[PDB]
Amino acid sequence: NSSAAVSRRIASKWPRPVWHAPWKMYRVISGHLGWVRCVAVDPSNEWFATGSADRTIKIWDLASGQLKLTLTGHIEQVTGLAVSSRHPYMFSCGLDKMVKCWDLEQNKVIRSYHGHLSGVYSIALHPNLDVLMTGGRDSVVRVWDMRTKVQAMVLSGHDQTVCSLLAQAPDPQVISGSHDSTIRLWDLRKGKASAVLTHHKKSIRALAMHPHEFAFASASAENIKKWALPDGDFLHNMLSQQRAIINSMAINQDGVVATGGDNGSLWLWDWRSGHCFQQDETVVQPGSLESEGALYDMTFDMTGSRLITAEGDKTVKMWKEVEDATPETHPGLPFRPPKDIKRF
RNA sequence: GACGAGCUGAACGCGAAUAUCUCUUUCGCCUUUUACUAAAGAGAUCCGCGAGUUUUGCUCACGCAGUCGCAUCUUUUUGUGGGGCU
Repeated sequence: NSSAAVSRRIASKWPRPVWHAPWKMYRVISGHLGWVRCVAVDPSNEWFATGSADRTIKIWDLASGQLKLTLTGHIEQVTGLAVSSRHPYMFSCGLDKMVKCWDLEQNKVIRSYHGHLSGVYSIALHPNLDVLMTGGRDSVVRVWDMRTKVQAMVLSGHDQTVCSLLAQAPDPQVISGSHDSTIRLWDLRKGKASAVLTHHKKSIRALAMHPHEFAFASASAENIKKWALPDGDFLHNMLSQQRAIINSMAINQDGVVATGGDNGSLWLWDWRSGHCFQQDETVVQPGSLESEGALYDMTFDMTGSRLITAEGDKTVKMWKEVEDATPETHPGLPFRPPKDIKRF
């Protein structure tokens, strides 16, 4: 219609925020010797893996936070981690240009996916095919046969580092976000972008799918946008700006969107209304700089009740819902609908 | 109530012969990398191999044919007969 017309529609009909209980940080785990950069939860929900700048992958007990195992095989930072839901496999990528399949029955690297020309930044397992997708500084999403280690496909078109990656079973089966400020939705059968989304002004460092809805969120240093699938229809911006580079985004089944800032902020938003009900800043562990405070990864556990964050003060932090909270004792940041008339 | 030697196909399967490679680690050579050592594992490959009908190539061969739609003395096929009562 217009920006004015749509702004009046928006003042009338914006979905109100669903009340979400606040989250509190209940656990710091020290022990990585570099920035914790990636997290991944195992589908059983009993351990998580964190990769680091100290080049290791640590396996942690999800309920005690206990170091179960350290895995060394990367030469540089571990930048991405993906635990398979269908295979007893963990996948890691790293700044060493290397993608590794870890056999979790051996605790050993059994396959290596060779071919990234620069450091690898993002990883994604196809949820239904035995295929993995990695993006890196060579601006390219490399699509790998899990079994034969073969590079089945190269998704070309981005211009800078592919920083975020999504994989789903419906079309578009790969979503990438890049430092070139675009999101490509890919047709995995054709090897071609099915859509290029140019609404972001900064680089898209975080993508997240909605667990249940056909929609994803992308996050920049400037906005978190929400997009409808298959075609990547812009739904909306979050109703506030985390004034931070967002490194990580996780979405819950309750629709809690967690976004984690390069400055160590953690904002919790209502998916579906776009409204942030919580805003936190990290505390950095003793010794750290407060410059060294970013929030590089976050995942929810499989139930959605825990959020594990991988931080630049080299900690894993764990957050649980203060779910003994009720919309009366704990509403959080309160909502004013987007009443403005603005230009879009 | 009944008949193969040799080749390529079979699609399924590893008597006693065993070499190479890859990966993840440790160990030893030790300036580095190859090229190596010897331990732990996890994976491949090579060179070969057995049976089923597929026949190609016999240079062998066939049909009143080997087989068809237990044979009289006490224990078995040489029965103990005949009558008649409720």
